[PDB]
Amino acid sequence: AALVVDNGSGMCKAGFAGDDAPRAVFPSIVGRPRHQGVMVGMGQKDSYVGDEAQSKRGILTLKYPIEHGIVTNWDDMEKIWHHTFYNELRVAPEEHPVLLTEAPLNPKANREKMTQIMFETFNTPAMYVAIQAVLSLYASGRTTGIVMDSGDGVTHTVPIYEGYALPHAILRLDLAGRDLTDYLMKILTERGYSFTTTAEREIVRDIKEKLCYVALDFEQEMATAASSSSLEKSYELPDGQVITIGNERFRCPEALFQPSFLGMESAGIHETTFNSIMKCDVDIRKDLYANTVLSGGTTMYPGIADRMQKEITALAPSTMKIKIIAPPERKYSVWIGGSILASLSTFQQMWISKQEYDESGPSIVHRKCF
Amino acid sequence: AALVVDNGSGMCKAGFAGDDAPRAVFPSIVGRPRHQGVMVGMGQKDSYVGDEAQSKRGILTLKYPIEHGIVTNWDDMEKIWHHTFYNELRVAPEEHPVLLTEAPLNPKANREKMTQIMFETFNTPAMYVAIQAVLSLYASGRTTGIVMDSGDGVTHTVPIYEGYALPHAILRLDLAGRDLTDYLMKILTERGYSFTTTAEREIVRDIKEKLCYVALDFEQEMATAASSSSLEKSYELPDGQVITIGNERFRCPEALFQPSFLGMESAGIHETTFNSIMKCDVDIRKDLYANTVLSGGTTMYPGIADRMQKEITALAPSTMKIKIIAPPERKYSVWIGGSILASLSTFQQMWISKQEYDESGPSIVHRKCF
Amino acid sequence: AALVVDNGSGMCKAGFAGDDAPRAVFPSIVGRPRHQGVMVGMGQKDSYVGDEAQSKRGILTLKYPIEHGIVTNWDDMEKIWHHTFYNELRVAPEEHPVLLTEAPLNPKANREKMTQIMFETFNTPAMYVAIQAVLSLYASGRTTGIVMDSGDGVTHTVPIYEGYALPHAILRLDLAGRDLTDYLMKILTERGYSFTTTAEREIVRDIKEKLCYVALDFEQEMATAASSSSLEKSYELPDGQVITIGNERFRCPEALFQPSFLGMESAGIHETTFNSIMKCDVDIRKDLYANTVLSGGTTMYPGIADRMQKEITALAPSTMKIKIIAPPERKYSVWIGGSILASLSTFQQMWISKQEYDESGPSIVHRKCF
Ligand SMILES: Nc1ncnc2c1ncn2[C@@H]1O[C@H](COP(=O)(O)OP(=O)(O)O)[C@@H](O)[C@H]1O
Ligand SMILES: Nc1ncnc2c1ncn2[C@@H]1O[C@H](COP(=O)(O)OP(=O)(O)O)[C@@H](O)[C@H]1O
Ligand SMILES: Nc1ncnc2c1ncn2[C@@H]1O[C@H](COP(=O)(O)OP(=O)(O)O)[C@@H](O)[C@H]1O
Ligand SMILES: [Mg+2]
Ligand SMILES: [Mg+2]
Ligand SMILES: [Mg+2]
Repeated sequence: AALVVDNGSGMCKAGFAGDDAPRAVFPSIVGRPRHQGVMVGMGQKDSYVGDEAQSKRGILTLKYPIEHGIVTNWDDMEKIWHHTFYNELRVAPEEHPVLLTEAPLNPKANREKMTQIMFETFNTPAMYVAIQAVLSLYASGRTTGIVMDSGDGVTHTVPIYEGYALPHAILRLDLAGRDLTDYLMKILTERGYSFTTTAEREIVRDIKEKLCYVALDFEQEMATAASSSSLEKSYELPDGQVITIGNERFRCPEALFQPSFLGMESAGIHETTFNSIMKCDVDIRKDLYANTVLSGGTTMYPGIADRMQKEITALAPSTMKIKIIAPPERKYSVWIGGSILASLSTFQQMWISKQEYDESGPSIVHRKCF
Repeated sequence: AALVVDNGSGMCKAGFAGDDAPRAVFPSIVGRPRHQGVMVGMGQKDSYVGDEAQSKRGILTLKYPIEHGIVTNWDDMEKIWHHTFYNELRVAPEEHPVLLTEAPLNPKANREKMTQIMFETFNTPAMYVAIQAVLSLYASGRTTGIVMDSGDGVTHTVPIYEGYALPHAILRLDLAGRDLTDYLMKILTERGYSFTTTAEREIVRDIKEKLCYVALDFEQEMATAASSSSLEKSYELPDGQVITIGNERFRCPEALFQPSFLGMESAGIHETTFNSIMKCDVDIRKDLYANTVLSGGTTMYPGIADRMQKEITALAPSTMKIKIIAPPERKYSVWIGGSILASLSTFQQMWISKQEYDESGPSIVHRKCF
Repeated sequence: AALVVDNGSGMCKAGFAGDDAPRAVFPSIVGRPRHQGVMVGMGQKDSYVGDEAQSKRGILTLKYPIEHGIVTNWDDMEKIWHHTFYNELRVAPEEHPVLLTEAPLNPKANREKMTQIMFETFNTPAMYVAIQAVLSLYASGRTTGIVMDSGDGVTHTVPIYEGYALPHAILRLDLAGRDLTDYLMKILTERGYSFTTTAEREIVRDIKEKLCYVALDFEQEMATAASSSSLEKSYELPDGQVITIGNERFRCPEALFQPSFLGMESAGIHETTFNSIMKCDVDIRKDLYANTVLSGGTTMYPGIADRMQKEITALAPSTMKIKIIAPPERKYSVWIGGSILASLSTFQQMWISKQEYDESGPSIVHRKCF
């Protein structure tokens, strides 16, 4: 059975090919103590990975080895891979092919290191690297459509028509969930709440995943929030302190549609999707309008699908049918599509075998993987 | 076998590692005659140490070589150590490693002279200095919790989470049992009882340990004592005179929670414990609330745990469970925890050996001891 | 004539616009007696503000109404502002516009209450809030540069290019002079010096301002202080006691560059300044490197400019010219810049008039003040 590992910037999703849900979902963090241990004979490890780092984050410095879809710490990256195979899946990597995921327009040296590490450190028989947006189309059971995959590090759009991708129309933004979390930390200081440590960043991320939503009309929602307390929500901190947030619930997700909130000059996610469609041929734009698929955890905000449909309709011609496909399990669409692709009989010859890597080096990934 | 010596400001506890109770427990006093001996041929010593000084205190001037956890008379301190090893334990200090205890935030010269005396005067093969609050956590079988150790000279709080101590959150108060004894002497004059000599201070300390208690509500308790004689208690002096005390039973321990009674500007023990928790990271405050451990002889007043739980509950958020752990043997928690640590197999490489002291001087203690 | 009041966490600097130096500089403290008055017929006030509290601190409990650039006790704030206008400047605030200063990324309710108090308690005709780091650039006669303002409560960096600020690149640290005062307060216990009261904290602050300095190489300075007594200095306490400090002279300011000394996870001021520059556009980083401006009393340590240049040079590319601008009067740069700004003819139209506050409430400050 093949292994499907969807390694995003924030979360690592792993499982077996043919399954409908990942078997192991844990944060993609590496935590190291920042204090001095004083109790002798207790099981103090040098570093903590994944869930154990999240539970002990009070005395740890949490680090993300993947930043904006690019691995910045390969030594920490190997720890997460080691934790995935041996502690989460509890399998031997040398007996199963592994399917990896990567964002488009990534540096070439990034995927070459995955090729070298996966073959020389884990000694796997086969490995394939696939584009995350392409895999999301597999999970939706479609061959035509434009997929907006927005995770923790990268927001990218890849339009596919009749199984053919348009590389020139692929757009990538460095605006994602982690930037929204940092923006939420910045705007929470307006109410006197100070979150500065890496552990406190995880707390704010939990607040964002529970109380944030996308407003259908941002300006109208601002007036409603400034006239009454109907939109106010309360959140309990781990130490028992209760915080209350008002317009910050929809201001943080608004940075997706108005990147100028973060000082970025790039266009919003709605315009990026629209611009990607217009970069394609005119004869295929109609099918892309009605097959807009959302993927990634950053697309799980309530009301994001309705807001995208309203915004894209204002940009697209009035005669066009705008249909936003937002499956309830779109957070795992990349993994689910990877499981489908790995189980296909026509995919078994697309694997990069050990014999190919031995006679071609890490550069083989550029010839066999799109 | 290792030796564990807990040198408090007022009381000295000694024993062997692996034992559950100290073998030698005696006051940490040195007494010298203040009169002229007129009997020839009967054995007047120049000084008396420990119990002999306590029994002969009528004709002696009792001196404490340790004040506020800091040794102020090193010549007198050597007498107590010499009495401990040769008269109480009846062992050779050059054949056993010695584990000593010290309060946090002490002067660095205090533990350097402790190192020099152990290696040059007693020729101990090995030596180590441990924090008293850290040892108290060993006795309770915990790796997470905040320990409020209050003895005769020092009241300090050391929060520990998952075996890691937070040095920036360590708070120290110079208010302890000796200050309460002096305060009781001052307020006993309100009833006409005059205690001024050093010997009479020991009598008042015995009164404090037998009749004093902590009131759950000080204001209500004061009203009850002012309306009836139910709280009045009688104590017999060594000469046969009988004294009776009323509200002084709970006013003396009240100085722990209201240091302004002594003219001190610091906060009470409940606020010091709460402030130490609040100095820690938010993710670990919940565990410290439910694992508050009391240590030292000062926390032996009846009802002190209920008062501490009540005070911290009013300060902490209502959603946190306040649990004060006050074991019945907490007067020896520091020693018992020292006995456990000294017997650990993983502790045998933490000793400061004779060779290390010879090649580094007394300054080695700052590198190997926390 | 407009009034310029620079309400920092530790000091209050006030004066008239158009002047080159503040007319009144006094500590921002409010002291209240903690003992009982026994002499009748003496003019004992309920509270003391500023220099009077500093001179009578022996029998007072000193309280700072500002903590980390945020007013925590508004009732004590009106006492200081009343003392500033009527006792120090000896002017009626209802006849002069008042220019106030605030740190960036402050709670929005902080500057709303300042607007409300000025208009309703002091009835100022005009009122304005300016960012402290922006004002420091006015004093240096520059329109481009990054200002590292470090006072008693807040350390923040604000990059400005051609008169345009980059709000997304503004970084703020809660590490400042008061934290260094507490750190020196803690590490002075290593030599046996015990300071606990609020009055004793002012003594420790005076020691820091007179004997502390920034070492060019901290590790090399550690070796020098451990091999000789050339770095030792003597300071006489108010009661005549003489204290001597060695490596504590440069260890206390080192916490600015190594915040881990206080258990804080944030980066040093040298890295914070570099990070703010890196958050800016690439085309403006070269100008910011050569126009780094220091401001505030916490940047008055001898050798801090050389250390900052050395650290930033190690971080910046070798082809960039690092120039740290540290004018000898940088302790009053915020006020001097406010004096320049309030005297500009083009600034007279951005005052928040009384008619604007009346028709818009305290929320007007969020629209007219950056
Ligand atoms: N219910 C939710 N609401 C808002 N944001 C979410 C939600 N669930 C997850 N996220 C965000 O999605 C990001 C990661 O999503 P995902 O794409 O599933 O993983 P990765 O990006 O690591 O591949 C996280 O940073 C998180 O902030
Ligand atoms: N039962 C008791 N009630 C109140 N106080 C006590 C009691 N027992 C001891 N103490 C006080 O505790 C102080 C010393 O306690 P302990 O911590 O055991 O020794 P040390 O502080 O010398 O290490 C003594 O000064 C004594 O006044
Ligand atoms: N010469 C000096 N050396 C070191 N620190 C100083 C010096 N002068 C002032 N400070 C520190 O600067 C802090 C206040 O500086 P300043 O910015 O002028 O006032 P505020 O921060 O209140 O606006 C004080 O806490 C003091 O410790
Ligand atoms: Mg993803
Ligand atoms: Mg003790
Ligand atoms: Mg200032």
